[PDB]
Amino acid sequence: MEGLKQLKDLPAETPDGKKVMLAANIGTPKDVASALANGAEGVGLFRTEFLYMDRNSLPSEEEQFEAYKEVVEKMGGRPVTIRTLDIGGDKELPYLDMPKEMNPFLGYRAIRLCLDRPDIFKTQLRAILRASAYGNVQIMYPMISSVEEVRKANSILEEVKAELDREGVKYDKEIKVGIMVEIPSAAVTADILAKEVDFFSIGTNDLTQYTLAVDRMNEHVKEYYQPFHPAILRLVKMVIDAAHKEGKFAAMCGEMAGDPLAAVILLGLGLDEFSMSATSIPEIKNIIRNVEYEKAKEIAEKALNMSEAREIEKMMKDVIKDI
Amino acid sequence: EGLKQLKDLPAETPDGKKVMLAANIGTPKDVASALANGAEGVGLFRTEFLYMDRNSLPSEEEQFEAYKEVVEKMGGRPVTIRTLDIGGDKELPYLDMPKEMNPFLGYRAIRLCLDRPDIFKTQLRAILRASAYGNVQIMYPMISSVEEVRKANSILEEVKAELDREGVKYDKEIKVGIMVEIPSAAVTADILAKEVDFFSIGTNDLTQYTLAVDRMNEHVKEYYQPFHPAILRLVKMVIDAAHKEGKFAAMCGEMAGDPLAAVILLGLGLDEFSMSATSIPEIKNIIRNVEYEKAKEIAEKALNMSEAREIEKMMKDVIKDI
Repeated sequence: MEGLKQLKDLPAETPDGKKVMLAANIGTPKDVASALANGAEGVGLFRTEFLYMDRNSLPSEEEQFEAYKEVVEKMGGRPVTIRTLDIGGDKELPYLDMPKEMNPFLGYRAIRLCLDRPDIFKTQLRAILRASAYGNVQIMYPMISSVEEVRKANSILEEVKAELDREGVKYDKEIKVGIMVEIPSAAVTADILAKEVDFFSIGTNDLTQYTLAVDRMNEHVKEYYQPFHPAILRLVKMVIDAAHKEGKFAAMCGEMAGDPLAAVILLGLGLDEFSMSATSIPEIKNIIRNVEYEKAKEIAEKALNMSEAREIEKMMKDVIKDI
Repeated sequence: EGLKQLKDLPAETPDGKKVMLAANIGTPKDVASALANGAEGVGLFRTEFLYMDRNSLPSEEEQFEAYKEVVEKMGGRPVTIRTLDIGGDKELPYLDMPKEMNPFLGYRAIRLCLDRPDIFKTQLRAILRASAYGNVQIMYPMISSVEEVRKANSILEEVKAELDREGVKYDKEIKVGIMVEIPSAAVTADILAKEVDFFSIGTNDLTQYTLAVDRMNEHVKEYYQPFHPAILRLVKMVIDAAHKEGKFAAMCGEMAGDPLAAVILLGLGLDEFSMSATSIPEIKNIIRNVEYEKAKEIAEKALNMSEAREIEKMMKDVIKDI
């Protein structure tokens, strides 16, 4: 159990040899310095909303390319998982002419908006592909409910690769493309999805809201938001096993991956990559390095055996005290 | 074969598997059509009519008379009454519901009831009293967890006790179950099964929540896909879990009245299909013309597919074969 300075370049590896990747969640190129300072082994989630927010026009391909390239370069070969536009009309960005909706979190947002406006989508995919020439880039589509949507998005991505091929512009021909798991059907169908994605990243904040049908930002029902509800851990297990079966990796970029309480459970379920606010890295690292993977599997099994979030919460608190 | 003939015939497969066909009603007036169509019960008595287009809450007495009416007219057939199932998207001046960004994921239905137990008790007292007059079940909507079921029952039990102290009769064996619509309820159906008398699958809302789509939103209505394999897998999870505990599984979502789904639902072992009255004969006709042994094979096939469009194409074929 050690200090930050010492932990920085030590691996997140249990005493019995299981290693996991601890990576950072960022929302602007400026977040990279902190990320490296805490020993981030990649970016598990580069949110790209910053390029569309606080302005009255679409970000140009050039502008996005520069921001993506910056991060990719600075991470020095470490994987950078760029999530495509994941914005809905709940965010007032007038130039996007979003429709006024009763339930925006259930509406025309993210991948749905991108599929309906392939022009916007193409511009972003071209910037990401161009940036992949300079480092280790993965693409993550959000808001995916079905393998049919992944097919539609990849057909647009293939269209963009071919323009780039025509133009003599370089990109990583082997670029990895996965999806964020947040719509419940994506976890319920991960076996079907796992055949056509390169990885999954579990957006647990969003998955919890959809699965428990709760808007966590609604003050009148915030208590219904319970990430430790057994349904959430069951969906996570489903997603991880399904990735693994097809030989693909499972990451988690939801808040839960940076929560000390969840660490041993995640480790035991076999999560491959934990992605989180950079300052959380050392804390989860200390946990993984001090808990045997065999014992973590056992803890995850016990947690999976429980019927109530609060019992799971209480047990994890005990596990973390025991150290 | 024709409607007249079908009315009194059971929805039983040629190989002997009987299921229950029931009606969804929205107001006591709906009972006539239900019976005219051979309804064997009411699988969903929506109670929103009692709260809408008015200036204050419906009294226990107004509710009890409406519940009593349907319960009596159903002559012994089970009437499943769903407790208040709405939120602030509604026209409910008198409640001062909060403005909400996503009301469908908000302060509605059981959550309103738990926070307003004054409202919940009035309705549960009316239902319990109506239960002395016939065959009544209680269904709580918008359940995400077994803890919520316990909270609701705790209130039910305190009303039962008020009624006891007051000398008022109610069915002491009244069955209480839940509508399965929030995905976590299907995913944890095994846990819930130990604490509910039955499950009724609300496929319309289950589909919207599972696919994260508001089907009333024109801009994304194409994302609403009741035949996505996730929906079928969740329906199976629920039926299987109920049955392992010796409990029954009903379906009151639109899918239950859909001819394309009938054979799948049948082969999945669904026990009760509840639907708009006029849809009853059409489903009965299908159930009466397909062997359950065949239906199980067909449900297996559908469960092994990967795309809604393919399941739908297959079910169109099945329906033609007749």
